[PDB]
Order: sequence, then structure tokens, then C-alpha cells
Amino acid sequence: SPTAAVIAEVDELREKIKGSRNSFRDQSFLDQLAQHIADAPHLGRQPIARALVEDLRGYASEPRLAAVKAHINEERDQHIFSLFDASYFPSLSLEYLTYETLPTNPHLAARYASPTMPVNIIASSKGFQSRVVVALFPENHIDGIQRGDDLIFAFINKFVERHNRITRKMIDAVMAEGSFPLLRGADDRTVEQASSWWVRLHEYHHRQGDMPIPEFLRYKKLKPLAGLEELRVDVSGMLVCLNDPELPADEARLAYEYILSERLLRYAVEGIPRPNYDAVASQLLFNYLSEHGGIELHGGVIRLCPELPAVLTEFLDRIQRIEQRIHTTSAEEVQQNLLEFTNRYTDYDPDAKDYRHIPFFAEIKERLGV
Amino acid sequence: SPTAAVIAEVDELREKIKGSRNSFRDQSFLDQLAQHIADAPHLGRQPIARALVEDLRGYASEPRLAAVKAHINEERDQHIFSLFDASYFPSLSLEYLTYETLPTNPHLAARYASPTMPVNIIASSKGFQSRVVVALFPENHIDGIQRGDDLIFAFINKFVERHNRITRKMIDAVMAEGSFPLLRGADDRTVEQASSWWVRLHEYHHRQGDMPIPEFLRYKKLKPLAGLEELRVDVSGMLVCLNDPELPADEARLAYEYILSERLLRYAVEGIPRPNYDAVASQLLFNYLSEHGGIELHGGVIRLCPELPAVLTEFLDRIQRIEQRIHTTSAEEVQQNLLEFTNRYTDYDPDAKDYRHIPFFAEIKERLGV
Ligand SMILES: CC[C@H](C)[C@H](N)C(=O)O
Ligand SMILES: CC[C@H](C)[C@H](N)C(=O)O
Ligand SMILES: [Fe+2]
Ligand SMILES: [Fe+2]
Repeated sequence: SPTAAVIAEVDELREKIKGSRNSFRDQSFLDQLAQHIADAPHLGRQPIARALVEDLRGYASEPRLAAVKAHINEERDQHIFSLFDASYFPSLSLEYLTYETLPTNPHLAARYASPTMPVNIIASSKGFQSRVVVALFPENHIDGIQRGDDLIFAFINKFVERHNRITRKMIDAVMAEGSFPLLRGADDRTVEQASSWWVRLHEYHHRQGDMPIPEFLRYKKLKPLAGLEELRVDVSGMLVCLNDPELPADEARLAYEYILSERLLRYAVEGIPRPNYDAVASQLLFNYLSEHGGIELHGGVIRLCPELPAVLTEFLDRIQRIEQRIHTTSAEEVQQNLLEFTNRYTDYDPDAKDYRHIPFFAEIKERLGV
Repeated sequence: SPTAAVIAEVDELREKIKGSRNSFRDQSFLDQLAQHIADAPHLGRQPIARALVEDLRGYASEPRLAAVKAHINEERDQHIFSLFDASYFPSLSLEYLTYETLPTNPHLAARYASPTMPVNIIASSKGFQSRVVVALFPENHIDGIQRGDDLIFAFINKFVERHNRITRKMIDAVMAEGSFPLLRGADDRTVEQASSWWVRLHEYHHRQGDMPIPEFLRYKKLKPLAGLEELRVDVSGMLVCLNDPELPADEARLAYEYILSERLLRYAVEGIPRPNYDAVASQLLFNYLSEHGGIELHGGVIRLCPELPAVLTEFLDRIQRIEQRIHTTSAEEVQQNLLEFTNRYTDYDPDAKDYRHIPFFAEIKERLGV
């Protein structure tokens, strides 16, 4: 494979520059990196690689990767290649991948438009092979810039893999039989479709509401708040799938099943020893739905109530009433009221100032090794 | 086995009361539990089970498990049986185990005396089989009480298993050759003895210094501070192994290697996606030692410097100077100075108010799957 020989060159340069992360913005390093890229027999020929060489050589006066991102954002081809510095994707340094796009419902694409690119990774350098790396954001490039129209990638194949390895097992063990009938025995192409719908709705709704991100990003980074924000947009996504009549009914219900099953199960068990931000918000959802009649527990198995759509609407309405007070109070006051809401429905240790997995999911973690 | 039949009866009773934790102190529930225990053909005739039945039947007027704890503390036999509620050991409800005691050095038990019981679990009910449950504390019983002379159990067999599963392959991959010569190929009984020394020195030092626990426990539960407290007592134990000449020199050096390798390696990688309390403090140690001449990184491998004992002393002295100010400043002010120290040497995200694995150990987690 030619792409395979390109990636081998990237992987080899990546190996040499590991341990040089502190000089990734030093111009002496960058000139040598650029020269090594340009002199690479297969990689140096690539248009995206010429864009990076030009960007890197100019960095001392323009610390931006403008040529690379122009190439990527215009989809001049299906290759991504750059120098990355993402604190939460530590595996990424000099990296290369090729992707394939997914079929898109046209109403979805127009009414809920965002710069989202749900894609499958076809081939990639080693950093992109880490299971941690599920997406790629514009500020992950060394320049750290994000503009509102930069493309954001989500790697759907990694979400299909997680759903196969964790969510299916959890559906069988934790849900009442018949709970997610469209997802039962679905093939990868079908989960791929739902997951792509999920990410499209997800990104769109992050930018909606009274405290959208990135505008209010620095108020939504505390663990319970970062998770609550993910949950806000995913419940918004569930409700769109339930209520927007211009979406094909069978595809919309499948996407609904996917978002609900991921949030009620896979995300609810993330993090060892303590829940991560997603798990805290999923356990908030779990306890809120149990207490307000959206789900029932019968012998430790979850029943989805017929009334669940109304209880989801009530839950999103409640988040929105808290966020709406941004117009009459401070962001810091809204934060405390989001924390108070969260802590009513989660296992918050006030001395540690952190969270424990609620007993229902602690036992599932023990029983299934998730 | 008769004990096999006793444990089978406990596991079945545990199964019936799962999902009744909200009732574990309701006398109607306790009366019924007590009757089922007393009627168990094998379990009900055990002396410790006689004791539990008696404590549970009296719980409405005396919410204590005094008879059970008298049996256990007096070591009337090597069986433990009770009703537990420990939020960090969620698998424990009604549980039974038998243990065996370990050889003990006389000087160690006299000079560094504490109610520590380093033991091996021989047989146990299901709750005690979780890898989370590494110890048993007196306040873990449903009465929530701990007294200074109550026995505290550490399950050394689980620390041997963790050493062989994680620490050993980390030593091979991350330490310069010859770093831990006494541990190389050491058998399980040898690691057992080193671990039992670790726990004895550990519990002893928790009770020494200017902010001992449990007196100052509620000030040391924030993630970085709970880790730093575990690290304070383990550095103290390392130094005792190096410095106290009345300890047998072979066993002392072996314990030193065990404590250092555990804190430099196994504890340094704990927690996904973020470091737990132990890992934050271990990363503090790693960066402190790197910056102050106690270890060096050559080829991505850790070299223990000959000067390391002096740098460990400097590190413990530093902690002790921060804690000593409890005599002239508030406990809250000491907390802020312990945090400030920690954050100088770890990857602290001030907007999330949490920690990320430093890149050195993030790469090891990816490489070795730990
Ligand atoms: C695919 C979702 C990713 C990880 C992130 N939650 C986002 O909003 O892009
Ligand atoms: C075995 C040690 C346990 C986990 C705890 N750190 C203690 O000091 O009791
Ligand atoms: Fe998101
Ligand atoms: Fe401890």
C-alpha cells in the first residue's frame, strides 16, 4: 500500500520526536522537522504535507497552521496530517490518517447543521490508534486555535467498537428484555448510522441554549458540569429523534435507542475508581428518571416506562430553567445551582469534593468488569 | 468443607438481602436477618455468628456490634463475620472470611506498634473476593465506630497478586537494570513478607507527625491531600528501612525495594481516565525526585541515583515543615500549602480543578495497558 509507506515514514519521524514535546513550538526544532517532512520520499509529495511544511517554516512570525487547516476544512482530500498537542489525547504528536465520510440524512444535515465530520478511520499513524482518541478538534493542532467554522472529526468506528464491546453486553445484563428492539442484533452498518446521527445532533446542540460552548466553556469544566453539558445535548438529541417529524421514523427511533442506551449504560460506568464526568451525569440521569417515573427497577433490571419521553422533556426543561438565569445572575451563581441539582441525584462526598459510583452501577462494574 | 458449607450459607443469605441496604439498620429487617443466621445449619453454630446474632437483635437500643468486635479484636479464632457498610468497599454486605497470620519481626512489632493485622485470606464470601477490597477497617461494620485499639486487617495476598500482575512488568519495562535486585524473581512468600512490613510501617506512621489521622482525617480527603498523606507515611517507612539498624538487614532492604517500586510504579499509574489520589501523589514524588537529583531518566528508563536516600529525607522534611505550621496557622491554611506544593510537581488543570496523568506515565499506561 502507498498510504502504508506514507504512514511508516510518519511513524518513524513520530518516534524520533517523542521526548521533544517541550520544543514543539521552538523554531529550531520546527525547521528540522519541516525539512525531514519535505525530504520524506512518499510523505513529502503529499499536498497536505507541503501545507504543513509551509506552516511550520513560518511559525516564528505566524504561529498558526493555516495552510493545513485550509486543506482539511475544504476537504481537498480525505487525509489529515499535522503536529498535535492535546492534553487529553496525550498519544498524539506528529500524526497522519485517512478517513471515509458517512451517508447523511439531508434534513438532519440542513436543520441541525454544524461543522461536524463523523468519519471512519481507514489508516492511521500510531497516535491515532489509541482507544482514548475518539475525536479530533481544531485546537488540538499545536497552534491551539478553534474557529467556529473549523471542521470537527468524530471517529465513528471507535464508537461502534465501544458499543459492541460494552453497550451490547450491558443491554443484555441490565435492561428488561425488549428494551431496545431496533438495536438487538443490529450490524455494524446500523450502529454506524445511529452513532453518526448522535454526533451530528450532539455538536449542534452544544452551540444552542443560554450557555452554549465554547462561549461558556470555562464555567463547564468542573467534572459534574462537563458531564451535565454532555448530557444536556444528548437529551436534546433524544427529543429531536422523538419529536421532529421530518426525520425518517425508523432511522430516528434507532438513533434514539442508541443515545439512550449509551447514556443509561456505557457512560454510566466510565471511570475507575471514581466516575468520570460522563458517568456522574449519567448517574444523575439514572436517579432522576427513577425518582420521577421515567424508568423503574424490578429486581435490578431497568424498565423504560411508556412515560419516559415526558420525563426526558421535564429533565431538559429543568436544566434549561437553571441555565436561563444567566440573564439575571452570574455564571458563578448558575454553576452552584447546576451543582446543587447534580448533587441531589448523585453520590457526592463533600469532604473529598468528588463523586462515588452510585451502588447500582458499582455492582454492575463488579459483575461485568466494565 | 465445614467452612465451605458455612460460606455457602453466607453467600446465599447475602444474595437474599442484596437490594436491602436501605434497611440494614431497621430492626424489623435485623430481627429477620438474625433469625436466618441463627437457623443456618452450619453458619448459625459458629461462635462469631452467635455474637453477630446477639448484636443485631439488640441493635435498636445499642447500635453497636460490640460482641462481634470483641471476638475479632481478641482473636478468639481466625474467622471474621459481620454486616458491613463501607462506601468505598461497596461489594461488602453480609460477609465471612477466614484468615491466616504472618511471621512478624519482633523489633518491628515493638518499636512500630499498631493494631495492624497483615493477613492472608484463606476462604471468603463473595463480597470479600472483589479486588477493590484490600483491607478491612473497624468503621466498615454497620455501626460505623472505630477505636484506637481496634484491629485493622490488610489482605497481603491481594497485594502479592497486584505486585505480580502490575509492578513486576513495570519494573522490567520502566526501571534501569539492577534497580531492584532483591525483588527480581523473588517468590510470593518473599513479596508477602516485604508487603507485611510495608503495611505495619504504613499504619504506624499514619498516627505520627503534626497532623495524624484520624484526628486530622477530614482535612486530608481532597484527592491530592489523601494521596499525599499515603505518600508521607510510605516515605517514612522507606526511610525506616534504610535507617533503623535494629531491623534485619536483608528483610529491611527487601521492604525498601517493595515500598519504593510500588510508589514509583504501580501507584503512579492508578486511575482511568484521571489519576486517583495515590497516583497524583506518586507523580508528585516522581517529578520532585527528578528535579532534585534523586532519580534520572536515561533512555526512557528510571535510574535510582546513589543520592536518593538524601533526596527522600529532603522530601519528607519538606512535607513535615508544611504540616508543622498547624501549630501557628489554621488547618485550612496548611491544606492550601500542601496543595500548592503538590501542584508544583503534578499536572493540575485549574479550570477542571482536577489532575491529568503526567505524560511520562500516560505513555506507560498506553504501552503496557496499566
Ligand atoms: C464525539 C463527541 C466528542 C468526544 C465531544 N463530546 C464533542 O462534543 O465533540
Ligand atoms: C493496606 C493499607 C490501606 C489500603 C490504607 N492505606 C491504610 O492505611 O489502612
Ligand atoms: Fe460533547
Ligand atoms: Fe493508608
